[PDB]
Amino acid sequence: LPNITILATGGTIAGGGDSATKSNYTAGKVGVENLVNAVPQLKDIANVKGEQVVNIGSQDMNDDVWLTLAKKINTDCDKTDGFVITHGTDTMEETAYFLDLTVKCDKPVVMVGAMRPSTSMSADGPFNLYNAVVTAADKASANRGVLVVMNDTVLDGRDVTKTNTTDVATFKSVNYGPLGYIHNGKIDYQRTPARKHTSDTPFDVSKLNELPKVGIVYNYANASDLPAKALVDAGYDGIVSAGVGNGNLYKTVFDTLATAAKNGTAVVRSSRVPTGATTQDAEVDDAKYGFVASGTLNPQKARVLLQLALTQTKDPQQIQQIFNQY
Amino acid sequence: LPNITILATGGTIAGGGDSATKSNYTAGKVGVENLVNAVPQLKDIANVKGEQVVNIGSQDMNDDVWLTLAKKINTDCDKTDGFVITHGTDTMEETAYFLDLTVKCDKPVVMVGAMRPSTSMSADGPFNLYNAVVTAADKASANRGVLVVMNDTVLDGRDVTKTNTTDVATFKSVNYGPLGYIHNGKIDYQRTPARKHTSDTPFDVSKLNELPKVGIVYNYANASDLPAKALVDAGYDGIVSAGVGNGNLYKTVFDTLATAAKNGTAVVRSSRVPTGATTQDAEVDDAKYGFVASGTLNPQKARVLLQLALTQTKDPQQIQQIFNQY
Amino acid sequence: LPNITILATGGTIAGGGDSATKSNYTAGKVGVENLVNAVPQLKDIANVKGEQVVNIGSQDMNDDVWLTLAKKINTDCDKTDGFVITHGTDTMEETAYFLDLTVKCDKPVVMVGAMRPSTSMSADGPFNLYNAVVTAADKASANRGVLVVMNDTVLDGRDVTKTNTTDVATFKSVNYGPLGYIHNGKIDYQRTPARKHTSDTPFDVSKLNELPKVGIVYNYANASDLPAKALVDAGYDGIVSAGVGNGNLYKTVFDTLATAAKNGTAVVRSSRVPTGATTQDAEVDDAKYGFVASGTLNPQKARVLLQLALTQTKDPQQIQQIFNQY
Amino acid sequence: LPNITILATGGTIAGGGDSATKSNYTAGKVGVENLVNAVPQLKDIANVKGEQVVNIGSQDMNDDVWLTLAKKINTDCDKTDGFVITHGTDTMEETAYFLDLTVKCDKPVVMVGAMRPSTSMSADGPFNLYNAVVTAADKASANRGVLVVMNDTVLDGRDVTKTNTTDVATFKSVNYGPLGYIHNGKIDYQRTPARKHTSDTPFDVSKLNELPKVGIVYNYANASDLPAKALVDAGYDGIVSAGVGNGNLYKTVFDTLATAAKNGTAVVRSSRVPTGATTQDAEVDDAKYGFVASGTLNPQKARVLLQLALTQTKDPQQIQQIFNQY
Ligand SMILES: N[C@@H](CC(=O)O)C(=O)O
Ligand SMILES: N[C@@H](CC(=O)O)C(=O)O
Ligand SMILES: N[C@@H](CC(=O)O)C(=O)O
Ligand SMILES: N[C@@H](CC(=O)O)C(=O)O
Repeated sequence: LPNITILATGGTIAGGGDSATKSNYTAGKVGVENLVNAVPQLKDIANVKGEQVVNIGSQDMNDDVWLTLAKKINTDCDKTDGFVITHGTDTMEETAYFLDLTVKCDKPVVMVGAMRPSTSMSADGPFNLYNAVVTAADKASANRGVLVVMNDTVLDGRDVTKTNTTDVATFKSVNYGPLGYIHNGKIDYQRTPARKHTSDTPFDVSKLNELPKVGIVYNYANASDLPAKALVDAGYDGIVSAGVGNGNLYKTVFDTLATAAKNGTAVVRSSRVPTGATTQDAEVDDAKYGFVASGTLNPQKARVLLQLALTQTKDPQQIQQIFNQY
Repeated sequence: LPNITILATGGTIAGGGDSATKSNYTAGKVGVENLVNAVPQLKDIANVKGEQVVNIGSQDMNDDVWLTLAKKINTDCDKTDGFVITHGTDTMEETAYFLDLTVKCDKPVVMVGAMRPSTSMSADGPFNLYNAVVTAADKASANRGVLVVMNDTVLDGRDVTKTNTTDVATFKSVNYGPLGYIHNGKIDYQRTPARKHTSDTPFDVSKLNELPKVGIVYNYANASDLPAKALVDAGYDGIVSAGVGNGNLYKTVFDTLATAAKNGTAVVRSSRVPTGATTQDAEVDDAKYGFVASGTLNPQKARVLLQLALTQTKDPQQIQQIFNQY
Repeated sequence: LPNITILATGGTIAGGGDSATKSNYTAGKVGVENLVNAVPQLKDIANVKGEQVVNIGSQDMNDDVWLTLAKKINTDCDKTDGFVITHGTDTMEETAYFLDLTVKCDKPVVMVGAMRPSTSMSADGPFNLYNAVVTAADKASANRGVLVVMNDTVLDGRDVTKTNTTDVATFKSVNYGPLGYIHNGKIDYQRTPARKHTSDTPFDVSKLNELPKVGIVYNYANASDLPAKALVDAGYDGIVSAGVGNGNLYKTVFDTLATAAKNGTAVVRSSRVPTGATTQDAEVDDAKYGFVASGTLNPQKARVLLQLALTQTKDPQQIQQIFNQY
Repeated sequence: LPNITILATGGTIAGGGDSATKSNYTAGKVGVENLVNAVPQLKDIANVKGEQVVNIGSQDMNDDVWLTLAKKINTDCDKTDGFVITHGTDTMEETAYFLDLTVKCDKPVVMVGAMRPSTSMSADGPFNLYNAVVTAADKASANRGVLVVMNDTVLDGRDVTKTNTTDVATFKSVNYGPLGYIHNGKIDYQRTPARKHTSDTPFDVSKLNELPKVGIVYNYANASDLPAKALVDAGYDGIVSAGVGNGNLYKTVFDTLATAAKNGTAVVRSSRVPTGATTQDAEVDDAKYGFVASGTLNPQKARVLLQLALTQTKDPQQIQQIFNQY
């Protein structure tokens, strides 16, 4: 049977809450061995090893956990046939993309979480973790980058995003769609990501103890320049704009960032809008102000790639090329 | 024929850009008479009156325009059989909700914009404005609150949100769905909003020259408390959290706002997640910290209702009741 | 606590496999009392009683079970505070709509099923049933017609359809959306159906032992007229076209359905297309030929209405009327 | 500039009404040269030439046009840099897939249609055709099989289907998603189909004047076995079940299709359900009875594959093989 490492970093997948019929619970309170023995059917398909990395709620997720994650995956590559990370759903789309860029293992890394806590009636997490292990054990799952397996679906880490607050089917690759579906412990893969991933990137976090500070401002009607101004005062290496429509800013947030761009801050335009590209050659001359268009990458996902781009260069056009490649 | 007032505040619906096959253009550069005479078929269904309110891009939209808007609609109620506001698509979901709460006209107010500029090949705006006028002229459209009519669909202002950056079909009511569809200049309405709207609210902007400052922070991995802290320094009456999953915050953004709640700032939890409620009785004890759960209202939409709630009260539980009613 | 009767018909909610990990199962081999006792949390929210009506896979559902279900609900109406129907998912949309039109009872009738068998890991049916009892218990569910509760979502019988073959979230209201969502045993209803339903209809099945024969024919490239033909020859009372696009016919089906319609068969043009209305005033002169446009009714839903419409009149214009009203 | 041939078949792209405001029209009454000349921006991006193949409404599309189209494309393959097929929207999914399997040509074949007639206000077809010439001109479109370009979106012939009766955005890839999006004449391709296509298939239509007869039968509550029966009796070569749920049959259709399948008719179980696979290993012993599971192929797509599969073998296991591969 395939040697699958489970890496455990928390999430509702490992959270409980008194009544099976109450929505009240705590993230990251259950250990990796409980999870594993809660799904005895893993024994039949994998030689699972549990390792607890942290035990937090992914709302609390951070760079440290990311760096600890890439490292341990990269370091433990050749002692196992695939990895599975149990993770909170709230920021799984970020970690998954982070790992997607920083992991150099060709072998299946798969993230998985659960929208209902383990004490819930009809809890999602057992079958989630089952199918995630299945995915991790499929030969075909190799060389497709970091995966999220949720609700019977294999999603790529680049596009996977959380579309609903509570639905078990919340995870969806909302622009290019999923890679394959899971029936009966078998996957028919029909799609594979075309953007460069895992081993095909230059990113290398091996020797890194922290990441270039990057923050996110939201644009709305009458948007305040105060969030933006704050981040530059504090010397942020990067601001990602959560812009309106095709990545537009408010007048004040525009000027602040237009300045910031001329004074060394990288600025990437993305969109609060849930699907679709932030394009160049629309209403904002990106070359003129030195901005970068985030493409299909929503804000938080743009934040991930900004940080890792920043650890190569500070130049608007080198970054844009990285948004067009990765 | 029905006396329909068009109110013009800008948008791509009134923007152009050299080549019909280039995506480069300027918002708010075309006047209301050009728009009207660009769609001669309005003459057959309405007695249209054009009035230019401003001529901006809705990325630049603000409170002044909102207040000018409600007022003129409320004031001109009884000189016309319905209104239509031409608006940029970027923040139409906000204005539409604003108007939804502040307008006291039972008569059809309908917003409309276009995702392709008027010089574009196969431009959306003609037919958009046609069908919006149709909507404004339908008796059935009365008493359903402020409407967005886009891509052959009548959407309520509360739920209407912009789901795509570029698609002409971007506007969708992503939790409770549309109210009716438009075929052949006729609408079959099947749905009407159940939340209190227009005349059934207490909001009254008649005598108001400004609105309680409210801002939006975004939560992500390793979120900075700097945006939040900034807004409280400056004495904001309200912060809306763009939280992860079911409205969760990062540890730092949590504490800052937990403080802010104890020191007079209203704090409303919403979600960056595009569909679904921010619920109470989930992972965050709202009563304990004095927070308010934004419900199906995304951040920007929560911002609208926070501002207008703030002009009644500063108390967490009176506000929550307004999020549950409106 | 309310009194809630469960009319169990079968399906996968009541199906079984030899495995929680394999997908191979048999529908409706489990009694009603088993379903009730595997969800003892029902006790906190209602006084439940389960009666077995049939125990079939809903792929085999037929006119007799519907006549049984309906009158049984109308008859036993004031012995209970609410009804929950366990039912297979395959034809549930069809039953829901049928009870939607035939149920003269003024109490919540809620349909529920499962996509995973009860033996299956993370089986959806314990919590489905719970949520369906909640919906059927909530006083606010009255006056919304026959209802379907799947994946934390309350759906109207008219729009509800199965959008996916395997996914737990298959059931959606693809045109007008859901009536309400369910969190922590509570429903935030924001919507009600506008087409008249339940007691508002003239359809009285209480003396019928038998429904007009209505069959359905698929259109597609190079369509055979053999099925149309074979239904006319058995003197079916009505035929529904699952047409292409907006109710369009393949030329030999058009000939057969047109002749048949002059000779007294009713024929409805519906569409194989999964969302959107089959409208009038496109490419087919419905009035010329005696055809009825289905509207948003898909073929099998439109068969439900058409059957019930044939019990009132055999007149094309009058069936249009019903098709515009119910 | 590339050389792009346009094989025009008709549809609404080439349809006309008496009005830009009314919805009443006739499909395919406009010549190819008209289409080309109403979009003179084609000049900047290609050397276009339009040949008229037929001028039908695609609701009337049939096996002969497909045989014509296919060989004409294979024959005229190296006279051009690319092909664009104008075509009605109703059966376009069916043609696309057919050319997907039959086109041995190694150049972009792109299908395009319109949902609004050319006379209509904000008609979608000028820009559709433009975008289809872009797609057919882009060198990056090679090696992705026969393609469909609608609403700024490049879709693979296999997954693409018409999800809505009237909306300009009807065409989606409902299972695996789009191949690429189109902005400002440019395509960000992030995906390619994995099922083998075009030259990768053993289907050679180049000497066929005639395709195996394959019909389609709908399942629904109380289904008539009359259509199945009537197709067996005309010695159809194959039958597709538009089943309920995951390929399920109504009992009398099951009997008829099972007997027919032992007697040499091939029968595929597809599904009326608009998304998701008709899988094996659920409720039907496909192997026992000689049935083939369609997978993600919907009935009409599955008829395309089944027809072409009948030209290779009459053997159930071997048609499964094709159904797992193409
Ligand atoms: N707050 C949780 C949500 C979940 O896991 O369901 C998290 O850690 O993301
Ligand atoms: N930036 C534009 C976008 C549009 O109208 O299409 C606006 O004013 O919202
Ligand atoms: N064949 C089953 C499917 C299910 O219930 O999940 C039925 O319709 O009974
Ligand atoms: N009946 C038309 C529909 C369209 O093209 O929009 C066709 O399929 O030809």
